[PDB]
Amino acid sequence: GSMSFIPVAEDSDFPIQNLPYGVFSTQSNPKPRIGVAIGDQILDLSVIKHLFTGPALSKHQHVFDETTLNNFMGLGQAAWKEARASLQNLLSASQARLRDDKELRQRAFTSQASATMHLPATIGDYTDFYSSRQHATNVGIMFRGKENALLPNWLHLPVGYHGRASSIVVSGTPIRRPMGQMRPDNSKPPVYGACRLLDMELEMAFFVGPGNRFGEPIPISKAHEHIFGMVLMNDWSARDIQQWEYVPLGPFLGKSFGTTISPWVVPMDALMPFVVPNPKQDPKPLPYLCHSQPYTFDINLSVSLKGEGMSQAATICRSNFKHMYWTMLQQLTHHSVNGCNLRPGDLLASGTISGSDPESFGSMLELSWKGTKAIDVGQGQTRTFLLDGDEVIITGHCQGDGYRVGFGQCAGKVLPALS
Amino acid sequence: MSFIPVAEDSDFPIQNLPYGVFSTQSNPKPRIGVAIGDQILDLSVIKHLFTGPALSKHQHVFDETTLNNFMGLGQAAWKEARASLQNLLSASQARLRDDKELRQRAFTSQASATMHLPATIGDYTDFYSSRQHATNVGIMFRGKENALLPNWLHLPVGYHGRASSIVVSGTPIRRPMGQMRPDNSKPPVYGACRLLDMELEMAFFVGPGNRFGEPIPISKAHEHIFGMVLMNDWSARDIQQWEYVPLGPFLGKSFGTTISPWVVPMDALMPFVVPNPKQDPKPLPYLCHSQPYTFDINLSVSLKGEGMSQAATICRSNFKHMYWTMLQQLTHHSVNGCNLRPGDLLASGTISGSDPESFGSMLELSWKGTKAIDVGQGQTRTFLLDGDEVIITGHCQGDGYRVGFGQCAGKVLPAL
Ligand SMILES: CP(=O)(O)CC(=O)CC(=O)O
Ligand SMILES: CP(=O)(O)CC(=O)CC(=O)O
Ligand SMILES: [Ca+2]
Ligand SMILES: [Ca+2]
Ligand SMILES: [Mg+2]
Ligand SMILES: [Mg+2]
Ligand code: NI
Repeated sequence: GSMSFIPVAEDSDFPIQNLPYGVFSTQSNPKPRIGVAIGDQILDLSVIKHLFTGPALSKHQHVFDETTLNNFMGLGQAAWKEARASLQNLLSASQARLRDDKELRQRAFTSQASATMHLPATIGDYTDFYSSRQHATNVGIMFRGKENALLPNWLHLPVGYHGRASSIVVSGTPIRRPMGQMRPDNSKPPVYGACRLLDMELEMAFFVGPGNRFGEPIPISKAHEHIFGMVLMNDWSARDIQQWEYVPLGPFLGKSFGTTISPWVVPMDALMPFVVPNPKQDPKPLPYLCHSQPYTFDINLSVSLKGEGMSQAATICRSNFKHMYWTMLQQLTHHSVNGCNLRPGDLLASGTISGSDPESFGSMLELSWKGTKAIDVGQGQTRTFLLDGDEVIITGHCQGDGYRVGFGQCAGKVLPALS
Repeated sequence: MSFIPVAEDSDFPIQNLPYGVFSTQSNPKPRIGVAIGDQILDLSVIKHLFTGPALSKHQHVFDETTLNNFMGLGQAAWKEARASLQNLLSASQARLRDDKELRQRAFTSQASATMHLPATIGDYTDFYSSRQHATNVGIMFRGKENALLPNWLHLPVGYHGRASSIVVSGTPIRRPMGQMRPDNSKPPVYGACRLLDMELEMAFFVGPGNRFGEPIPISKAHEHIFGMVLMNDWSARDIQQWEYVPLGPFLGKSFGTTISPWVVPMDALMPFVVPNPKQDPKPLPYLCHSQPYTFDINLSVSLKGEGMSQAATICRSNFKHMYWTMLQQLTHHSVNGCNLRPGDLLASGTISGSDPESFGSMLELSWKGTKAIDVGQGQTRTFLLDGDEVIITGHCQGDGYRVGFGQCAGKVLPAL
């Protein structure tokens, strides 16, 4: 292992092997600013930005003074690697520079318990993919039947859609049950009212680093240069609103009332120790989507649900990011193949993550099988879809020897509709 | 009228006064201007002339590089700005006319200015609200019996678009590469798209947001409509067709979407308002409004190929060919608590009337590449060729004046 001078519990999400980036403020100082999580502390990068003296960062220390991570994300991998090496040195148990500087160390650290986290970046565009084969198969079985499950394009390209950026909110933001239009009765006109089928969707998402120029694709051999790091995501959805609206132009108001992300962006370099070979694709993708670089990650994901009267949250999903059929390299490559310009801070989400076991299905649409099965949420309590007052928390971790790379929380509680 | 000379057929009389973001050779910083005649009035230079109650403590919005903060101030501020501008340009408040020093810094030629996007667009949405356009697509894709899908007459169908690839008029558009499936018995192929199209639309910018979780009631929707631009939603129909079921248009649209730079304020367009089209069935109460909010705006699309000496007009249409209003679109977009933000762009959908001369895309004008479009000088089109230039224009015709929209132009570059 590796150790910091900051005390780190063995099961901490935030050992020296992680070092995720986030935006926080405190009761002492309301300015949103950039920090790195270590143990139960935050290292304020605006305070220590003069210690980044290397070639990539010496002229660009102002990126650590910003209220968002966009400019640091836009600097690209030489800057990311330099920052990470600098932070691994400065936080090391055996390095005196920061460790023994009592006054600097005093103003550079703050407790995570005292901090308010904010969205880590200003997200210009958010895209949601559909890349978990079991998830898409489950939706197809439910909607179309066993024989017609996957549509003809699914095995040939990473299907995805443009999402709503404005309603991406940081963990802990309450989510109001949406009103909208639904058609519960096919023999009657649609109605207006509160959603009746409110759902969570277990996803992960990555932030884009340097963009590409308008009109210039990113070749798949270079896609890994544009992926900064990852967060957990809950794509909340209103299944009745979605079902009525989505043919033919896609999910819209069924998704755009709220999408939650966790605040700590785990850099790809922290996740590389947990990379595994990519799943075999058959049919083989077209050459522009073909890559040998391993880019599938062993990340254990868990979803809990706690009703408003419960004292214990129930774990309703245990899944893993390694199941996904299309990689992040393929998603990024496909997103830019037409010349579309990805920009720093854009967010590309995986799709709902389901494995083959029903215990690993990533939505309550799947876990309840379209409301036909009860989900056990603890002694004599069941769900099909979300109730008012329910809190959903997504967590994730990679497990090393004596350490984990964890993601903190992606939480939200459902508020009653305005009706 | 104004002390600035305005030619009779100008797009930009004192009745228009659209807002834009421009820069010059002398000053490369993007800044806010208003078009008048063939000049631009620089609002950063004259920001101290906005002395009324809504703007006197908020003059800094005119020093920004984008219109977002002025859009975000809301309608009292917009109305005061317009009245201030009209009084300055008529010389009823004569500071600008007679202060020669200020006047020489305040006005620059449109010809010498470079236009930029008018706002930083946080989210772009494209609707599907022209009935004849949706009907035509339905006929072509599904047959005449199943032209409209069951939801179309009940809600303003739309999808989230790509904000990053919205570009200002004049930007070259590269023909996109991507996946296509020309033969359904064989695997898809990768290559240059073959069915490159233009889509005639208009779009409006959002004013003040709504808070996350708080719908905008239809009664208040008119408070959030800042102003309008022309749009060409370029598309790759063969890429679109293969990708879009079931999650919607994606790479078929996102390689490029062009808007005109001059944002015509809604108060300029109010003289041209007409009754709303009768909706049957009547929409749910959350979508109902009595206020007229349908506009008589004449739209024209020209195409000019390589070698061709003059552009051919391939479409003449009107924004009154819309079934759902902008009020309904804005209200529907926020009914679920989605938070619209200042500078968001909500586009109408492709505009088609009943006359085939008014169909707003080459998918429709060529009827899925089965009919050749006459573009003059012996030449025909189904879809766009490399080197083709498409220019959209629009105007309202008043008595003795016109409110024009400028241009929404782009030329097709060969695939890379
Ligand atoms: C069909 P769906 O609701 O899963 C569409 C998506 O939102 C994509 C996904 O999460 O997998
Ligand atoms: C079917 P389509 O390509 O017209 C979908 C849209 O893009 C909406 C529209 O322009 O009307
Ligand atoms: Ca989703
Ligand atoms: Ca369109
Ligand atoms: Mg959502
Ligand atoms: Mg487009
Ligand atoms: Ni070791």
